[PDB]
Amino acid sequence: FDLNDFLEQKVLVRMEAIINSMTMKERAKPEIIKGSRKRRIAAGSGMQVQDVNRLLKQFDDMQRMMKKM
RNA sequence: GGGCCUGUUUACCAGGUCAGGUCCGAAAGGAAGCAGCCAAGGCAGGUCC
Repeated sequence: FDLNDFLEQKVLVRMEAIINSMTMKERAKPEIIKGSRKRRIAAGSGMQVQDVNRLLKQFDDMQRMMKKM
C-alpha cells in the first residue's frame, strides 16, 4: 500500500491536487517526504505545507491500518 | 574535448509547456505554476573531426 493505492481511494479534490504534485518515487516511498520536498508539494498544489502534512498524516493513518490489517 | 547517434540517469535550486490544484477578479478574464512530458544536464558507448 502506497501513495498510489491510497490515491485509488468536496475536499477529496485536494487530496489529489497534492499527490498529483509528487514524483513516482515519493508516491512509491513517502518516508522521504521532507521539508524541502514538502515545501515543493504545497506550492505545487497551491496548498499550505500544513495541508500536505495533514494529507501525509491521513495516508499515514491508513498505511498503519494496512500494516496491521 | 566538439558534432551526430544510442543506452541510462536527473524532486524544488531564474529553460518550455503545463493535467490536477491554487491565486487575484462581481464578471470578463489575469497571474504564478508542482507532477508529466519536452528540452537541458550527468554517466557511458558507437561514430566522425
